[PDB]
Amino acid sequence: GLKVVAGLGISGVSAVNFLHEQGYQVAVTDSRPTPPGHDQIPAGVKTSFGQLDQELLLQAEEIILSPGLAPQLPEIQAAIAKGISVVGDIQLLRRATDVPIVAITGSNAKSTVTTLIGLMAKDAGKKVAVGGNLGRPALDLLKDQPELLVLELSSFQLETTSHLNAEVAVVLNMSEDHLDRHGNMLGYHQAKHRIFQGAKKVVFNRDDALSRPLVPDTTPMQSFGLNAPDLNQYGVLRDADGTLWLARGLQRLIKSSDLYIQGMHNVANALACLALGEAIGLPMESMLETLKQFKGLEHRCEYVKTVHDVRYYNDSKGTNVGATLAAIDGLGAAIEVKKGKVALILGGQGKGQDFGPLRSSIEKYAKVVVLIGEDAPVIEQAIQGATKILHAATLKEAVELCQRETQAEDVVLLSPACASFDMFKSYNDRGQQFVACVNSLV
Ligand SMILES: Nc1ncnc2c1ncn2[C@@H]1O[C@H](COP(=O)(O)OP(=O)(O)O)[C@@H](O)[C@H]1O
Ligand SMILES: [Ca+2]
Ligand SMILES: [Cl-]
Ligand SMILES: [Mg+2]
Repeated sequence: GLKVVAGLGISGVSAVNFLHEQGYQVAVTDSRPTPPGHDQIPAGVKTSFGQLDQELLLQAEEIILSPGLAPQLPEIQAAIAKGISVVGDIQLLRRATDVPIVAITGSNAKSTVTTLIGLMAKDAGKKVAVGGNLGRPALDLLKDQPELLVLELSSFQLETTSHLNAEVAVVLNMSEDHLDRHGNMLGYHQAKHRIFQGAKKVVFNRDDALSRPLVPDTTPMQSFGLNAPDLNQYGVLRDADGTLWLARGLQRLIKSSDLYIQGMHNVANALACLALGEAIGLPMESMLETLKQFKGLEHRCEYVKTVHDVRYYNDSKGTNVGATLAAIDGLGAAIEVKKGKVALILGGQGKGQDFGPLRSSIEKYAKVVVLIGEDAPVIEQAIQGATKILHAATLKEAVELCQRETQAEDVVLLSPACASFDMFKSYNDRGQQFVACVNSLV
């Protein structure tokens, strides 16, 4: 019947155009007055902008809900109570193609892992299409007739997805995020674990209790973790002298020091990609060549510059406590033998997070924390006593204070554990500004 797209934006434009091409009657509604993508819709599509049209939504045979709109909205609740199907664009993609899907979610590392396994598949000779994130709408991936899809899927997208029937699926990790929408970790975990509906194979993280799914006994499962792996699992092996290798069972695969991506969380990301690749048949020799060359993504605990024998790291995309914990632990362990310590810049919009999990790593590895942003007082209350705490009113002042506090073999880390919008346009803006500050140090 009538398909009603609820919420425009990039994915909403993708859904309207896809449904129109396939010969459906499509209407669209959005609360914003003139929504992004107004100029990108075909004329003749009925549009009800300015108000989320409750009457139009109740006229629908099916509603295609933007991931930016909660199913809990009262207008959407009224439709669900009438029995109207509410799905997202990922559901449209699933119906449109039979090709194998590699499905990836998790609180952190989704884009890093999605990019890497996509590169592993491409380098191995697969006609792969990679997307699902903002700006890579999943329906547009059908255009080039790929033989394989690699989808980065958010908890919001998974909430409205059923019977994904992935060739292989993974929840990489979970930590506190997106509770403004999901309410609590219960709702959040349930949303992500929809990625396993009909999954043909499962990869899971041995070291994260919220990764392993409940699936039928016939469903093959393979795990990764940061310990010596069991037979046919992924993990780490240490030589007698301590040298760390990525490994599968008893076989050593590649030294972690031979990767460009650093820190045990990136070792785990690489191992997850090897397991995803094994599930779709990629040869190990090819996967390791891809892995050796992979540089990691911008603003993901990224090396910027060395100034006076102190290395500076941009982790502006560390927008939650779990990401920042990984950054502190990774740099702290890396410099421990040379007796270096971390000077950490923390703060911004804290989103009501529990900052307690940072205390032990700050106490172990940090010589100073410089607090910025609107939730600096709440964060200070949580980390008081763990190490020396300073305040700065601007990012530039924070970088200068960290420079003053550090000596050769220390590192300076911007890993805010917070959203950026109280002082910046985006985490990208915050990271670019950090790089500019570092480049202006003398
Ligand atoms: N396995 C991991 N566990 C925790 N934090 C991680 C992990 N991998 C990367 N991070 C950090 O998480 C943040 C987001 O990384 P990213 O790959 O962009 O994730 P996503 O696409 O899920 O947002 C960055 O601060 C990055 O350094
Ligand atoms: Ca992402
Ligand atoms: Cl942000
Ligand atoms: Mg997220």
